[PDB]
Formats: sequence, C-alpha cells, structure tokens
Amino acid sequence: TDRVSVGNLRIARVLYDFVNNEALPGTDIDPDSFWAGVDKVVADLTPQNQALLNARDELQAQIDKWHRRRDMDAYRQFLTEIGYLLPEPDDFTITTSGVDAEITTTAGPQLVVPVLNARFALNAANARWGSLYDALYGTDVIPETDGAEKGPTYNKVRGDKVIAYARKFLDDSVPLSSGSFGDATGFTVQDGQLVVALPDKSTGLANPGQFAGYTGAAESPTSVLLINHGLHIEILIDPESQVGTTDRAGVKDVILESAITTIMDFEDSVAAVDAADKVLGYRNWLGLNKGDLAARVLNRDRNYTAPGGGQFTLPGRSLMFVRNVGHLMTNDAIVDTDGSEVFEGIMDALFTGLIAIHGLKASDGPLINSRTGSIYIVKPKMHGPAEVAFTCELFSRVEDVLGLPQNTMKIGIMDEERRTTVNLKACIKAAADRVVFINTGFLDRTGDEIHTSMEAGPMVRKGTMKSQPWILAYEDHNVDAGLAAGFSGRAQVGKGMWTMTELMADMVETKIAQPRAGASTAWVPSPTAATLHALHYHQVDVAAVQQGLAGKRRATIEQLLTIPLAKELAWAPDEIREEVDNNCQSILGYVVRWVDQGVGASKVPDIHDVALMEDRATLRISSQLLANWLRHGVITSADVRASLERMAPLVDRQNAGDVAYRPMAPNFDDSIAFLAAQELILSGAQQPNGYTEPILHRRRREFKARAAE
Ligand SMILES: O=C(O)/C=C\Sc1ccccc1
Ligand SMILES: [Mg+2]
Repeated sequence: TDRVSVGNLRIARVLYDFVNNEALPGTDIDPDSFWAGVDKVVADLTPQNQALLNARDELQAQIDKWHRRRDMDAYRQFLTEIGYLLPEPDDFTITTSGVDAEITTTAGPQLVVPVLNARFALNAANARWGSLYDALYGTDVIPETDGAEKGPTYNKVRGDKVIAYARKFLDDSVPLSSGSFGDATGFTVQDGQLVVALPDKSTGLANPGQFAGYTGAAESPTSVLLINHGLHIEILIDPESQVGTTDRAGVKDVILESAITTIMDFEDSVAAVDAADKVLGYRNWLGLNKGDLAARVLNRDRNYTAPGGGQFTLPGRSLMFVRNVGHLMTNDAIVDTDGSEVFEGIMDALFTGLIAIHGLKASDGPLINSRTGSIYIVKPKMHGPAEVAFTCELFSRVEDVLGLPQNTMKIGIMDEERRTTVNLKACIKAAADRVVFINTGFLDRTGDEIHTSMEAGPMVRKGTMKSQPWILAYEDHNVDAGLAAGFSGRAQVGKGMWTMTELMADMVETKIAQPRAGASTAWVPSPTAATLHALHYHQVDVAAVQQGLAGKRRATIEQLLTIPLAKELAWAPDEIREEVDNNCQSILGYVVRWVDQGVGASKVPDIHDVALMEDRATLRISSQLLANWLRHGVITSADVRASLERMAPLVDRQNAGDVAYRPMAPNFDDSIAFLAAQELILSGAQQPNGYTEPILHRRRREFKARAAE
C-alpha cells in the first residue's frame, strides 16, 4: 500500500511527503486546503477529461470507416459534418497580460531540456549567456580543414579563424561609423558614447543607440555591451588571457545572449512512469524555482554600468517554462478508492503550478523566474478547441486551489496534432487571455498525420514527409494564425527542434529559414546550439518580418488536408528495405535507453551514425510509418522481424561506450526493450492516435519490477 487517504484519493507516500515537506512550506497555502482542492479538482474534472479522449476515439473510427470504402470536396464536407473541422471564428486579438519581456518582445533561441536531469537543466538555465568563441572553436562551424583541426590542445590557426568569424559578425550586427571591428585596437567610453580606436582615426557606432553599457572603468572597460534586435552582445576585453594576447584589440571573447527562454520538460524527453520518478522531476523543478538547484550551480544576475553612468542589472538566467504531460495518460502516483490511476495532466497542473509559486518569490530560495507574476505552462498533444478550453478551465481551478489571481498560469499551445492544426484560430481563441505561444514541429504532428489517415493507403517515406505539401502549409498556417491573432509584440511564434546536434555548420546555414518565416523563437538541442542559432536573430529582423506577413493567408484548408499518400509503387525493393531498417533502428536506439535506463533524451546515433537528439515522438512517427506499411502490404511481418534482428546488434555496438548497457542481441525475447520495440510496431495501428506511452510505460514498469527481484 504505502498510500495516504485524502477523500476519494490514495496518494503515494513519497509524493505526499515531498509536497508537504518541500513544496508547500513558504507558499502560504494551508496543506489541508491544498489536498482538499486536489481531491475536488480531480473528482470534478476527471469525467470531462475522459469524455474528450472518448471523442478522439469516436472521430477516428468514423475517419477509419470513411477511408475503407473510397476528392477533397467530399472529404472536407465529411470532416465538417462529423465535428472534426469546426467553423472559423471572427477575427480577434489575444488579451494575455502579465507576460515577461523575453516572451512578448524578444526574439531568439529556446532550449528544451528533460527536467529529470539536474545537470542538463542547470546548463540550460545558465545558457542565456554563452561564449561565441567556445561555440565556434568547439564545433564544425569553423571548418576542421588541414591545419585548422581541433586537437588535444589549443590551435592558433583555428582560433584566428574563430576571431575573424566573430569580427565579421560584429561588423554585420553593430556596424562602425567607418571601418571594421577587424582592425580595432581598443575601446573607450567617452561622454556616454563608445569609442573604437582604429590604427589611424577612432570611430563611433553607426547607430550610437546600439551601445548598451560596459563594465570596468569607463576609461579602460573590462567589457563592452551592445544590443541588436533586442539581444545583447558582450565584448570581453582581456589581453592577459589565452586568446586576448593574440588579439589586436585585446578581445578575450564575444558573449551572446542566447537561450532567452527554456522549457523544463516533464513530457517527451523524460521517462517517468511512477510516483518515485515524478517526484525526482518535481524536486528539480522546485530546485530551479527556488534558485538552489545544484549538481554546478545557477548563474546570478549580470551587473553593468549604463552608457550615461548609472548601474543596471540584466537577468543571468533563461526565463523558464514547464511542459506538463498531455491529456492521455494516467499515473499511479495517485489512485482512487477503486484502485484507478489519476490523469497525469491534472496532477502536473496542480503540482508544477504549486512549485512555480517559489519562482515568484525571493526566499524561501535566492532567485526569481517571472518578474511580472506569471507561471508559464506548455501543454502538448491537444486535439482541437474543446481540449484547449478544458486545459484553461483546469488552470482556472488550480489557480483557485493555490490562491493565485485568475490567468496567472499562462499556456503555450503546441500545434502538433491534426485536429488542432485545422482548427487553430479557434484553439487560440479558446485560450485568448492565457496564451503566450504557439509552435510547430515534425515528429508528433507527422505521427498524427500518418495515424489519422492510416486506412487511406501507404504513406511516403519518413525523409519525404519533411517536404510534403501538408507540412509546408501547416508551418505557414501556424505563423499566419499567430500574427493575425495579434502575437507580434504579445506572444511567441515558435518552430521546431534542430535534431542533428553535431552538424552545427549545417544548422547555421539552414535554420535561419525559421526566423525568415517570422518565427520569433525556435528550438535548439544544446546551449552551444543556442549560441550559434542566436546569430540568426542578429541577421534577421523578426519583428520586421512579422509586420510584413500580417494580413497574408498563405495556406488553404485544402493544402492542410492533403494526405501524404505514396504514388503507385514509388519504391524499388532496396529503397523499401532501407526505410524499414532506418525506422527499426530509430525505434531500437531510442527504446533501449528508455526502457533499460529511464533516459528519454540523449545523443543517439542513427543508421548512418549521425548523432540525433530526438524525443519520444521519434517513436511515434517511426512506429506509425511501419504500421502503415504493414497495414497496406508494402512490407510483411517477417520483414519487420528480420530488420529488428539485423539492427539490434548494430544498436548494441553503438552503445559500447556505456557502462550500464546490457545488449539486446543475440537473445531478443529475453530483452524487455527489444520486445517493447517489436510491440510498438505490430500493435502500432491499434494505439490511441498512435501514442506510444501506453506501451512504453508498461514495458519500463516491467523492467523496473524485474530489476527489483
Ligand atoms: O533534443 C533535445 O535537446 C531534447 C529533447 S526535446 C525535443 C527533441 C527533438 C524534437 C523535439 C523536441
Ligand atoms: Mg511533441
């Protein structure tokens, strides 16, 4: 047992103790009133939560039947008739208030990190200011060509390339009145303005307003602060340093404001299947909000002198969101009298919201998240406006339990399910006074696309999906809906993760497409990645881009509804086989770390040994594609078995560097991980909206139980 009785609820003792001892003290909430509200909110909202999941089922059955016995006009008309495609509401503007500047105004990189990893969470929180020299020297952005490779010790030829890259950036972002930063010799602050000594005549900024401050003596600054497109750049001056001595102006480093916000993830990047796991997560979220999390500690605020003369302070930390789990799953951290597990989304709202109160107070711990008095919650995997409204009502009720003013808890709406995509305007409307972002992505949305039209026929390959008509319309449609609902100057419009964590030259070259499309934020896989992607927001004036796009409708419903069916016999046998192996090793590589080790986010080599940093949604797309090919006779169940068999020892070799790893091959049926992977495929077509959590959670729980005996 080991549970506590609170009305109809039976709470895991480890959760009960954590909340009473760690979470509640200092919030001024009566403990007995807190738990009374938990029981009340759970009893009150559970039936509607269940009603909504049943409605997903009802709609998908109808669509399944439609396809089995079968143009856009009939299809569209059908979706409208069944309650899937809802009417578009009249124009409106969001009324969200109490929102920090990092979100309403500033455009820049956004980091996403598993909350259960204290070390990563700390680095993410501290990633708001990152070294441009480290990011350039340490990655392939500066070509590792002959003579410029990074060896065991510092290479000066490589470093001199790092320095020129940075000077080229400075010229491009904060131009001098005449000449370049490349030829500078010194920096002084004379009568409130920045003076750059060149080797002949000195010069000022072409736009004097880009000078934001300095440190050290005004006559010999230890650093110079600049600003461009709302993001700070800091030039550190120190000829008495490893790098500065070679620098013809004494510049030690260039620091960029990078990850201006971070999402602390409880959902797809973590493996948390029971009370003990949820508490580890909650404890870290609590450490972050208190400002006392340590593993390595949290950065404190940064002090500067204003150009005129007075002292000011800039936040030393990423502004934090938390991503709660979605509406589907239950978790036995709380069960009812009958033994039935409570919905995890309801619990996340209550517990992560309580904890977040600590981030709005200084002692007791030392640090603050939101100055403006908001709590930021990302809600994933919502399907349409009724599900958005339910979330907003959940937050309203939690706010009541916690004694917060209404609309304290803001919502970040992930557009990652088809029924949200096609009803986007109504979804934003349903959250008009709470919404602080919308964003798109590849993995979950493509998995939902596949599952929704499972019965329509064979889908194109996973690589091909990235450039299909439906997904390009999807991306444009999301921005369009945001801007037209007033997001510019008010709420973030965000795009998806760059997964290839080692291919930084490739990221810098191509991810710039995202701000060019009017996204004020985009996801990056690491602090180093945040620093490099920040370069893009200096080249692109996102605010100006968004102003350009307002009033334009770039996507039609037809384009959105365009199912990615393959053309008649698109593939040769070898291409069919490559795709199967690709998807089988995608599944195995991720599942083996999840089930065996409880790791939901890590650098995982793919079939071409490219390091990818993906979350659980990689399981959704890969298992759905294989289920689809199996459903329509593209491949056979023997083909799947054979592929899983071939790829397993390949995955084993990929995990050679791991101490705790236990190999799947040659004995597959003895491996819960392998069996989990096989089940995800063969049972894929039957999972609700193709979600993988039901199978995954069961298999990890099975692993944890066997390991206890
Ligand atoms: O990859 C990371 O840095 C952490 C996991 S979150 C995520 C990864 C891939 C796509 C979307 C989200
Ligand atoms: Mg997702």
